[PDB]
Amino acid sequence: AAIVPTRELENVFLGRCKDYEITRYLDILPRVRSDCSALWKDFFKAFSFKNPCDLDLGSYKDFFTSAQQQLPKNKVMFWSGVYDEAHDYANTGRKYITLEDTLPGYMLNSLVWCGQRANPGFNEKVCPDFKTCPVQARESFWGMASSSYAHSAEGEVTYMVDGSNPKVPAYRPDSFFGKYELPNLTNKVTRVKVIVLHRLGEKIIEKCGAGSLLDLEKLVKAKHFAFDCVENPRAVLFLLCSDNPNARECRL
Amino acid sequence: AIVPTRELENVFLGRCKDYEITRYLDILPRVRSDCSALWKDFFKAFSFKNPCDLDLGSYKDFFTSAQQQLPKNKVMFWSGVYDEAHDYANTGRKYITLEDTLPGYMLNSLVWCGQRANPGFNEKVCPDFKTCPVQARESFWGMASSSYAHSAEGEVTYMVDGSNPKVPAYRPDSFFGKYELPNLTNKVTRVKVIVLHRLGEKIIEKCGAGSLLDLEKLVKAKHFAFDCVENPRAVLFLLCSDNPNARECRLA
Ligand SMILES: Nc1c2nc(Br)n3c2nc[n+]1[C@@H]1O[C@H](COP(=O)(O)OP(=O)(O)OC[C@H]2O[C@@H]3[C@H](O)[C@@H]2O)[C@@H](O)[C@H]1O
Ligand SMILES: Nc1ncnc2c1nc(Br)n2[C@@H]1O[C@H](COP(=O)(O)OP(=O)(O)OC[C@H]2OC[C@H](O)[C@@H]2O)[C@@H](O)[C@H]1O
Repeated sequence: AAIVPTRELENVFLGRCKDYEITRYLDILPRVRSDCSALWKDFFKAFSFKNPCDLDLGSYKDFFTSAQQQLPKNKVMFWSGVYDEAHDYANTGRKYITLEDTLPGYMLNSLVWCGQRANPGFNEKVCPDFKTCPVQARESFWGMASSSYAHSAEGEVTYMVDGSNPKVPAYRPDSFFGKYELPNLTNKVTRVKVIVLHRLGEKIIEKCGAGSLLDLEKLVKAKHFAFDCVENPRAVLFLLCSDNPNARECRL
Repeated sequence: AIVPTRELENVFLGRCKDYEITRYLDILPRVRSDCSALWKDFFKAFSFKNPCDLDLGSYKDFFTSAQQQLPKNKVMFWSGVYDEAHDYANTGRKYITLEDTLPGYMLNSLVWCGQRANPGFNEKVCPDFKTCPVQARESFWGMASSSYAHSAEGEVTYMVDGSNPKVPAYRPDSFFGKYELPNLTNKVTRVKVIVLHRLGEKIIEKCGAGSLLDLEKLVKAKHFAFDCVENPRAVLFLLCSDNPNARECRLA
């Protein structure tokens, strides 16, 4: 009902950066060139000392240029509407990289903050519902983070979707994938591998080769990428079956 | 040779702060000591001592101060099976592990030791864990285990490797046998054993036989209820996700 910013933004941000730098993803992802306090300054100039709605997609540009890590070939995952499953399956960078394993992704994941014109330059009480803010403002941070990450992808990329939502198609132009990732994929990308997630016990809404997925197949091949698509592949199925052993789809 | 974690203080501080503000919020409670005080407690336990001058009480003030009350029926202990038990407990949402609690999360996989000379810790090198006496070598994780075991309430779970020919499911000298089981209080009402049979390996340890029967008697003598299961479905699926063609991952 009121939307409360994260406490001690700097401290938390600097805390994760430092943790990350020294101890996270060591063999999986490169360290980045800039120190944590340099990263803080690029992050903070993007919103401090302006209205909370006073942002666009240029705003965090310098932050993302500094934070961008080269990303391992064939490992990049995108996801829509399946945060829990896509992450369980990407298994913390072992099998796939998500945006949330990346430095910027990790530092800001789940955090809430916004600017205010008066000192200390950010609000510590309340943030607006970002439905009140123009889209470029609401989406300045994660939108650009998605774009920067997709622009760094190389080789085969993977896309996990929900193909069980009757209200939300598997693929949409209007998702973060559809707005910021698919169209920023460069000619170092060779293939989009789609994994459709049919939630256990639920009506199958979207199918490979049909509907929004066919719309995507087309978008993909039109970008010159190879394309494939699987519906609950054994590896993913088992993972769903772990949280719902009895589900008919998991029968021994 | 073994390399200490760099910037141990900032790494500790950074994790402590990230934890306090953002981690396990609806799952585990905050401690009242602030980060810096906890650092003071942690540092005093091993600083300005021989790297091997450590006993089961060196870190007592750290833990007292860092110990969190642990939610009923969620406590898991583990042996021989870090990845599976951790994947299974699923970041404190199915069960809690020590690694989810403040102290285990701040220190997981870090490497530090004291020296008598200024600045009181060693940044270059720490002794191989085997030159050092058991009580000093187990001085940090051993007391973490006792403290955490001491805090468990209701039904506790113990996940074990049933396929190690060299290492019993239960051993009077594991961390479980030495630090956890004996620190279980009257707050505890049951010990639930989960025996993990690795996919495509000889089944070695069985429920009601061998070390598991030894455990069963020790547990009952302590007036706790006892069950034990081998590869329950939820866990089996978890293993099959990682190796789906396994004979045992067979489906309809
Ligand atoms: N929390 C930890 C822990 N954290 C780390 Br980084 N280690 C740990 N070992 C035990 N425990 C606690 O003690 C119990 C398991 O101890 P066990 O005697 O069965 O030991 P094994 O499982 O065979 O090996 C664990 C290895 O990882 C390291 C150790 O250096 C060690 O080399 C758990 O319930 C847990 O709460
Ligand atoms: N732990 C968590 N931490 C943070 N957020 C969590 C969360 N858990 C959930 Br559950 N969400 C939210 O689920 C909402 C629905 O968005 P969506 O339809 O699933 O996917 P897209 O629009 O395609 O954006 C995704 C693409 O851009 C980023 C990444 O590269 C990915 O590929 C999101 O707004 C999340 O905030």
